[PDB]
Amino acid sequence: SSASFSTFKCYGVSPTKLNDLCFSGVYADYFVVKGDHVHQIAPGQTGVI
Amino acid sequence: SSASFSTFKCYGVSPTKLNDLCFSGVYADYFVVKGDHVHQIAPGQTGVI
Ligand SMILES: CCCCC/C=C\C/C=C\CCCCCCCC(=O)O
Repeated sequence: SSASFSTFKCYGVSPTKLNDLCFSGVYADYFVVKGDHVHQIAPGQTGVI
Repeated sequence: SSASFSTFKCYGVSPTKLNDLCFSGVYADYFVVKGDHVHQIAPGQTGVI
């Protein structure tokens, strides 16, 4: 596809193990920000967003 | 030089001790990727590269 991810980061699970796991529930939240506000989307951060 | 490094990150080594160390063997791998693929060159990652 044409996604071309620049940032991909996970907590509580390691990326090399996702192919061997089963989940009981998954949710997906989606929105649009600007480039300087991307680092703000993380647990334990501060700022306007 | 004209390298102008943008990513310099080391594992199993502190940058401030590189001048006081002696090594039994050193290998160097080199190649070309694109800008959004640079973060994939690290242990324990996923992606196409
Ligand atoms: C002149 C400073 C005097 C006060 C210093 C001490 C307290 C305040 C410290 C930090 C202020 C951070 C600014 C807001 C940053 C938001 C996050 C971001 O934008 O990503």
